[PDB]
Formats: sequence, structure tokens, C-alpha cells
Amino acid sequence: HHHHHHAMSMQDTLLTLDTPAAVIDLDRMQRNIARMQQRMDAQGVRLRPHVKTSKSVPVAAAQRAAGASGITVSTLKEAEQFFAAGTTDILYAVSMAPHRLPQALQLRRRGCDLKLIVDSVAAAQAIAAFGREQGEAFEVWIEIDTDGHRSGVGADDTPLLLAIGRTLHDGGMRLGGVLTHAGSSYELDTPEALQALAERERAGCVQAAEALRAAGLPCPVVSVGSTPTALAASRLDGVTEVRAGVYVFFDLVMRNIGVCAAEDVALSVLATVIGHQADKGWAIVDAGWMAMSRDRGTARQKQDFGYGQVCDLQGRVMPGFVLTGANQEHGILARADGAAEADIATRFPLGTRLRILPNAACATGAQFPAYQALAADGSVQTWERLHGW
Amino acid sequence: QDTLLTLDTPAAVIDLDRMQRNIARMQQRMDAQGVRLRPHVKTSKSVPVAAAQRAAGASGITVSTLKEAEQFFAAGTTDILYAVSMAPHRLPQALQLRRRGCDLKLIVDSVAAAQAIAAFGREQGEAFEVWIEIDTDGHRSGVGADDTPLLLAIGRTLHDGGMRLGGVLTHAGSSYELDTPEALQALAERERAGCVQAAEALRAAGLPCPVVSVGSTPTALAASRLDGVTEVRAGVYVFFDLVMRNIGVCAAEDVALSVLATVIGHQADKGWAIVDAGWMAMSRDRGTARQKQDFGYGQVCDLQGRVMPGFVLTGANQEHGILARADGAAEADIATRFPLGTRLRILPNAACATGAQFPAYQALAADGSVQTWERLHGW
Ligand SMILES: *Cc1c(COP(=O)(O)O)cnc(C)c1O
Ligand SMILES: *Cc1c(COP(=O)(O)O)cnc(C)c1O
Ligand SMILES: [Mg+2]
Ligand SMILES: [Mg+2]
Ligand SMILES: [Mg+2]
Repeated sequence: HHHHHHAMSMQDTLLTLDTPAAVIDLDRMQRNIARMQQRMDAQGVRLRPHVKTSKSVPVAAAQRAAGASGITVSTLKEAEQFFAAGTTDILYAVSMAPHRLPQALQLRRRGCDLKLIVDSVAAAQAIAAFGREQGEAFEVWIEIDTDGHRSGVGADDTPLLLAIGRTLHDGGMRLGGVLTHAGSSYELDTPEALQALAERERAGCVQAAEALRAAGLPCPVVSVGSTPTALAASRLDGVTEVRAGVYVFFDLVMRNIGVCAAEDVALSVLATVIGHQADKGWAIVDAGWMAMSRDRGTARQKQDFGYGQVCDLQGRVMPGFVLTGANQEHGILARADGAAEADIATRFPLGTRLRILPNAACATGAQFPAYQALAADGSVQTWERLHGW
Repeated sequence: QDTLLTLDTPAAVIDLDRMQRNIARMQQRMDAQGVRLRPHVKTSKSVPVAAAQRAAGASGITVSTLKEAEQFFAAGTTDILYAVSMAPHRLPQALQLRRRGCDLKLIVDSVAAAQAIAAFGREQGEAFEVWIEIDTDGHRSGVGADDTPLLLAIGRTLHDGGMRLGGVLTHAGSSYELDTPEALQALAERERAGCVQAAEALRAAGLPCPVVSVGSTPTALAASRLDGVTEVRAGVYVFFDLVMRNIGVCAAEDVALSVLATVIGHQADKGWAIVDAGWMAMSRDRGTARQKQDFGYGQVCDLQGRVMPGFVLTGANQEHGILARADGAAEADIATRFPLGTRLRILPNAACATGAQFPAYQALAADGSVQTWERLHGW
């Protein structure tokens, strides 16, 4: 059995991978994918996962297989990659730059049903003029600011919403919907505050759609979501789809917001112990910030996990030990409480492998060309992901 | 031709005239000290950047991973120091590089790692070259500078084990917390002294120690004398960054890496311009937050590279940066100053962190044309 025997001899596990490596526990990932799709199905709304967390074709394929409708992307590079992989229904959810209009036009002309978003009269004018010149009715949604976080028209700003919506509609473009992202949910840590923010996000985005429609303008989609508000919303009246992406893996920021446990976290960075400073209680590992990223989202939350929570090779949290510091290719493993562990070298011998849970999975993942997707039998497979623009 | 007007954004642009001045400045300082410069390529991981460093007089390179050793060896560079405590599990990869003809040097700071190297080398018929890392300032790895028994035990393990004990090295990375010439000079002296002290203790015990290697970019530029030292290692100086400007070893105008970004909208009530360089372009590094002037997620410059003091990225989401006044006020009519589609260039907090976010740099020539210079990602 030639292929079998060769593949067996080539197969990696967590003991044979070189470190650092970004490992996806596939069973935890599938539980996360099921949980989010079940919740949206219960709310009677579509799920349009945001692939910026993974930028990985097989990850998005698992989201689609579970029932997802389309994807959200954060770059046109993502739109190109996932359209080539067979995803047609793609929302580019970053305010459209006019100079990217030729690439968006080429993606639509090759058969990608690519939606763009704007929040200004001038961006709507640019799209409509290019669309008229090029004989393309782009679909464009208007981004709404519901929580003061980032881009978007105020939900209560009827004159600007009308001006933008008329610019698109009069200009022969398809005004397809409104969207909002309540990213301020990341500053909360109670179920009450998260439920209230999810209600403000839904209410505001539906308010903007109702004002466009009261002026005779079409607005068939109402799209909301962050992972914390997707999991917290009690009701989604008026909403057609919810966008969420970090949930596929979760991370320690999400654990601190309270929408998951550390044991739901599916992404970890496999690392090796490469030295010590025994008098300071330090183990030095080969996962520095270039593996973890410089994200320190947990520093301002209820529990600071430094550059990440230490787990053993079986993925079980080792409470009390975190990466307290990080240089580029070296992480400093020590007690979070600030005590010097006695005998750090017997606790973590040279060559020991550990798995570090990330502050932010979106930021850790981008540091790696690929993930190693870990199956229940202990084998891994390389799953590429996209870097750059 | 491709230029700053035609590139998609965000893009990581190296101003070649600025890079070359940085290259010349460091090389000239190391010449004046009578030491070799072994640049640390972990800042750029880019073959043409290191080629310009070599053209100006650099001797060999330092790398932070064996993937960089593979890349630079495949491009013809053979004098490579891998300056991260060696993991025994990567010994097969190091061995294959040496057998292929790469003169790859490894480092250790423990008896156990030295025993692992020496046993594998004897079995494989390879006299690995290994330097001992010395801790001269409490920053990271290494044998304590006055820890002679540890030093000698590692040295004897290597040399009596049939390996080539090639040298000692230190990196005084605590230089990054300083911001005065006096304090940088004293740290550079402490770095030099402790590294030299270790070499002398090896030699006094009859062990070879031909290389004494020190450096960080701040201590390379601040050191008043380098007696006893054979080479200096420095990397971030090739581009500089705002961390370095705040340490005081360069000006913002010297920073040769910037991120070209387009204005994609505004929040006029807040005086924000939104740009398409978020933290995925800048990285999450916020090293200037702990220094005397905080530059947020980066210092704004105009398309010509003019620094615009007082505008910085005060915040950043993944693919959106928030450009606003550093003084906290709301710029009145921000959209009339920076209309949609305006291009700006952002100086990074940490050149090593921002560079790693991009698959390639755009190297900007005097005539305004660019050439793409790929760089390495991953392990
Ligand atoms: C990232 C993002 C999402 C998903 O939010 P998470 O909390 O990261 O899952 C949704 N919509 C927009 C516009 C996004 O940028
Ligand atoms: C990065 C590094 C250097 C170069 O110091 P910079 O201040 O970044 O130029 C030298 N030696 C070692 C061991 C390093 O890790
Ligand atoms: Mg995120
Ligand atoms: Mg491109
Ligand atoms: Mg650095």
C-alpha cells in the first residue's frame, strides 16, 4: 500500500513539529462553529462569518458546511483567495477606497457577488461614477455607527443616510443594505452590559434601515455583529444576518469578556523550553512576540495573561504560569503573581513542549504562514492562511 | 513605472536614500571602533537589504531563526550566527545546513544544551561551532557575567566534547529602557566589560575564545570604546523607528521604513481621518507608550515623507487606523484637510514588528519609482 506507508512515515504530531507552531484543536473548533450556527439558527438570522480571524480556506469550509451564508472579508486579497476557492457571496466590510474599484470590478466580472460598503457621500459618488463608466451596478451597503467605535454614519443622521443612499440609488448602483459592528463590546465583561450593547447595535442598525426605507430607498439587508454581541443578543428583530469571526477559535480576550472559557479556546502556540534564569524563576521559550504577536488585549481586563496562558502539551491550562514578557523570538515564562518559582528547571525542563493560549486569535494567527490542524488521533495537517494584501 | 501613487495600500516603503545613510552611519562607527559589524537581519529578513549592509563593509550576519539561515544561505551568505539559545530538537536542521556548506554558529547558556550539541556532533561527525551567551544586564538569556563556574562548565563541555568553542556574545537589550547619552554609554561599557570578562575567564582556564561579540543598536551607537571586542551586532538601525528616536539615537527624519496608507473616511465630530493602515499593517507594537513621547500606532508623514508632528494614529482596528491630533483635540474639518483617497506615510513604533506584517517591502528610488523586495515570514 505505497501511498499509505509513505504518508504514515511523513505524518507529524505535536512531538515532531518544529516550534513555534499555531495549532488548531479541530474538536474545539467544530464545537465553536456549531455553537454559533445553532444560536443564529435559533434567532432565525443568517450567519456570515468573518474570515479575517483565520484567512484559511479549510476553516471557512467547515463554517460553510455547518450552515453559514457567505463570508465577510477585511481585504480584497481575502475576497480574491476565497472566490478562487469557490465562495461567491463575499462582503468586503472596510470603507471602500476608490482606487480599489478596478479590482472590485474585476472580481464581480469573474462572477464574485462582491458587496462593498461606504459611509460618505464622496465614496458613494466615486463608486457610482465608476459603475456608470464601466456599466456595473455595484452593490453597496451603508455602514452605521451604533457605538462610536470606528467608521459609519450615525444611525440618527437621516439627512446623511438619505444623501448617501440617494447618491447610490440615483446613480444606478444597488443599495443593498446597512451594516454595523459594535466593537465597543470588547471593553465589557458582564452579561448585562453585553446584552444591552447587542440591543443598541440591533436597534441602531434597524433604525438606519427604517429611515432609508421611509425615504423610498431599498435596504433589504440589515447586518450586525461582533462575536460578543452575536452571543449576547437576546433578540434580533429586523436583522437579516449576523457577522462574527473570532468565535471560530476564541482567545483570552473573549474568555475575559465572559463569552467563553479558556477550554473553548481552539488556537494555541506550540513552543519549546530553550533555557532558564533559575534565580528569577524564568523559563525561556521559543515563542516570543513574533509568534504570539504584540497584542496585549488582556492587560486592561479582569485578568492579565501577559503574552499568553501556559498550557501543557495536552492543552490543559497550567494555572498561575503565563508569558510575563516577550522579545522577538524568546518568550519569558514565569508566575503571573510575580513570585519566583523555586526550581523552575525541574518544573519546565529544557526541551519540554508547551502550548500558549493567545490574547487575540486574529493577531496571533497572522504571525503564521499556516496552522497545524490537530485531529483527535493526534496527527496534524498544514492549513495555509493568507498574509498581506 | 510603479510609484507611491500607483501602489495599493497599505505598503511598507523603504526610502533607499535614508536606508543607505543609516547603513553608512553604523558601518563608519564600527570602523572607528576597530570592530567588525555583523548586522542582525531579523529587522528586514530581506536579501537586498542585507546585500546593501554587506556592500558597505558588514562581515557575516546574525539571524533569529533557522528559516532566515536557510534563506540567506540559499542567497549565498555562509557566515551566519543563529543568536537564540539552541534547542536540541533543531540540531538535525543545523547539521544539514553545516553539511550543505553554511558556516552556521549556534549559541548556548547551559550545560545541558552544550551536552546535547556535543553528543549529537560526535555521533554525526560534526564539530559544531558554539558561542556561549553572557547575560551582562539581566535582560534575557545568558550566563551571568560573574558566574565563572557555569561559564567554565559550559566551555569545557564544548571543547572537551570535540566542538569548536568559538566565542562569547551578549546583547544588552535593557538599552531599550534608556533615553540619555550617559545612561546608554554606561550600559554599553557594562556590556563590553562583562563580555570581555567572560572571554578572559575562558582563556585563563586554557579554553579557546576567539570571538567577543556585543551589541544592540543603542549600545552600538553609544559605546565610547570597544577594547577587547571583535564584532558588534546591530539590526534595527538599518531603518530606525520611533522607539529608537525616543531612546535618542536617531531623529524621526532618519526613519527609512514607513507604511503608505490611504484615507478611506472620517469621523468629522471627533476630528478623525480613517486610514487603511490598521494594526495588521502597523503591528500591535506600542513600545513608544512607555517612553517620553507616545506616538500611538505611528507618526503621520505626508506622501513626500515630511513628518507631520502632532498627527499620529491615536488608535487602530485590524484594517483601519484612526489618525487624529496627538493633543486630543478634534481637528475642525478634518475631511477638508485630508480628503478621501489622500495618501500618507506612517512611521512605526518598532521597525522589526511592522516589517513582519508585510510579505515584501517597496524600495523607493530617487526618481520616485519602487521595486518590490520580498522578505521572510514564519519559521
Ligand atoms: C472583525 C469584524 C467582525 C467580527 O467581529 P469579531 O468580534 O472579531 O468576531 C464583524 N464585522 C466587522 C466589520 C469586522 O471588522
Ligand atoms: C535583535 C538582536 C540584536 C540587534 O539589536 P537591535 O537593537 O535590534 O539592533 C543583536 N543581538 C541579539 C542577540 C538580538 O536578538
Ligand atoms: Mg479582532
Ligand atoms: Mg496587490
Ligand atoms: Mg527589536
